[PDB]
Amino acid sequence: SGVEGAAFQSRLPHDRMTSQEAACFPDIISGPQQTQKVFLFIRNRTLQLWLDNPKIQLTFEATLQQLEAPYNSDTVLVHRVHSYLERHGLINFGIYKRIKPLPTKKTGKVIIIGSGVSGLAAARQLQSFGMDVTLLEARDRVGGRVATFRKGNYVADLGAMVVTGLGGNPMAVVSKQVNMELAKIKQKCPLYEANGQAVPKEKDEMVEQEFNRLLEATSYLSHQLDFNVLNNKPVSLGQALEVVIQLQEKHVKDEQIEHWKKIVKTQEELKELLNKMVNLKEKIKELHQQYKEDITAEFLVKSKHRDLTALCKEYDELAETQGKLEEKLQELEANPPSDVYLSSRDRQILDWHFANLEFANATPLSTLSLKHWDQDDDFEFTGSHLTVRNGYSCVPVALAEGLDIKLNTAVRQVRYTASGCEVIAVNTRSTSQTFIYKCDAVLCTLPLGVLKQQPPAVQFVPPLPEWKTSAVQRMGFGNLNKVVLCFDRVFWDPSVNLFGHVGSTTASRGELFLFWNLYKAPILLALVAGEAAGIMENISDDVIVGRCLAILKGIFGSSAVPQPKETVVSRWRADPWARGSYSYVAAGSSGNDYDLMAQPITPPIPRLFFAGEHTIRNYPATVHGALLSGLREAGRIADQFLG
Ligand SMILES: Cc1cc2c(cc1C)N(C(=O)CCc1ccccc1)c1c([nH]c(=O)[nH]c1=O)N2C[C@H](O)[C@H](O)[C@H](O)COP(=O)(O)OP(=O)(O)OC[C@H]1O[C@@H](n2cnc3c(N)ncnc32)[C@H](O)[C@@H]1O
Repeated sequence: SGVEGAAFQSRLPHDRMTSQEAACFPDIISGPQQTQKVFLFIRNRTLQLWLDNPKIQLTFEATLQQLEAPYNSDTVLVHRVHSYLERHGLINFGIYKRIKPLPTKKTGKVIIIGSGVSGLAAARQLQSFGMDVTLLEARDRVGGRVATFRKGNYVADLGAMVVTGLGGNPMAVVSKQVNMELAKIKQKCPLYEANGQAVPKEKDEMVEQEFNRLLEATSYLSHQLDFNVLNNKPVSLGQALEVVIQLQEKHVKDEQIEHWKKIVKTQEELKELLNKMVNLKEKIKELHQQYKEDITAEFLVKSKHRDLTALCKEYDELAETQGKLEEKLQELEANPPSDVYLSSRDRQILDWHFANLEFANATPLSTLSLKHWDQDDDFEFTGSHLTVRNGYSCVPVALAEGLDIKLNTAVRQVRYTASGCEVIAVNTRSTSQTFIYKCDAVLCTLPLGVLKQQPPAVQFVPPLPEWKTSAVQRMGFGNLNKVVLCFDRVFWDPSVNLFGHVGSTTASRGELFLFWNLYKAPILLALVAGEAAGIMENISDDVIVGRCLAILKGIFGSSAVPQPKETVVSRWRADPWARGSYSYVAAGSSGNDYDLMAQPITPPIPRLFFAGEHTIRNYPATVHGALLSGLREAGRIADQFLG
């Protein structure tokens, strides 16, 4: 399944047209189904050609010469399919050699705000489509939230660092195009408690199994018993979790109660049984006395005998039904149900898994929408997640080649009228001087964190619509930070990619909870997640580094941990050009706000467009999602301005 593999790798069903294709090829969708079969094959075959060699441009001509008969005969259809794929960035995207050099005459002028992956991806597209495009970047570097520290042989990422599984991922293509070195993340992640001692394989697996059950339970509560609203306020994932933990504690307590009752019932039956046995002894003594007096005794002894014995066929008979209790009893007081749901240490290890989830969503669990936090799960790529061994910055740096990028240029105002656009920016090195860039269309790739900023960092004239600003306000924008520790010696386990540090309280579970071993040089990355991420931004590098060394010394022993030669600490929330790490579906929002974010603002025809990780519903908060959003908008614009 080569052509089949291609559809897959492009995130398309290999045997049916998508709604997009139906819209663009209405004559094929509503027409002979035999012609649809041909369409799909032409489409899957062109994707294959491009994906097999993403380093070179795939022209309309070269596609025609490589299709086999009878397909290479339908010149018009092939062209219609090739243009559609190219326009929408499914082929000829990223960085590749042009065999058809760009035309000197550039049609339409577009200003892209932001030189991060979404902006660079869109930039290159628009440029290859023959448009005039300039990017205005506030930082003194490209990449935005993809940031790599490089000094000597030290390489460490302060922004994105993980690639999520190649099958279906457009980064698979970019990876080959920029020669980026990827390494699969080894699953083994040892956990150490606050005292520095490892958590036993047993408990590790047990708590992780509870973590999974607890989550599955919230999913059931949400998508089945529709428990998504309480007191008119939407329910958060954190909220649902604590409720499910409570029910578990209640159940444990209930089985504890029932058991104690079995003990007490058995204990009463015994006490009562002992008491009548004592009375039967007192009844037997009444006989092993009296019994012995006269001459009729040959009948009086027989009598007192078959009498005194019958009271033993009674007594030791009770000692029997007595042994069946002491047995039942000792068996119960030896097999008690669980005393608690989670011990105090167990709850700490569980909190580690929760911090892990707060890392992934870049936000405290109490802020996540119980119903839509994992709204995009259905679009995951297949395969192992990888790590970028040579620094993820190699991507935006390569995507920047040949583009007109203006660094240290912070946009402060965006005016869009029914007949053109003006973007006002200021040099960040001399806020004295401003710049005024005229253009036909503005592509805003500003982070949702900047768009939420109050007072506003950039102004919109006219102001953006209420349906757009309301969406910006509902959506969540998280935070996540890393501490890069650069040493001259490796004192950790070189075979382990990651290891965890379990925190002492629920509140600080996200403080330096996960360490990463990813690079050539002796470097360790420590994560700060959930509630701890924003707070820690207020502590200086030195103090924060200190706390890392302490954790580290508690695990490998002091004297094993030397002082770092170099350290880098991110503070994404404080970063004016970001205002956080990435979006998350907040409670009260949903995947529809990601769609609304993508909507262009048009006063008589579309003028203001949007891209960036917060504008792609099926791939939010990711580097690839940022890439696709870029390709998406370059398409939407070329359609408006070039047709
Ligand atoms: C900050 C951050 C972000 C991410 C991560 C860690 C951290 C600490 N990574 C993760 O830890 C994992 C995430 C993850 C998520 C999902 C699955 C698996 C993992 C991570 C991860 N994503 C991913 O796929 N794998 C990852 O490994 N993210 C998120 C991505 O970094 C992010 O979604 C993506 O880079 C966003 O790109 P955009 O183009 O949408 O935004 P940005 O790069 O910020 O571009 C905006 C530009 O605008 C510029 N700018 C601003 N204000 C102005 C102005 N006024 N004028 C002119 N220019 C301006 C600003 O400086 C930027 O250059």
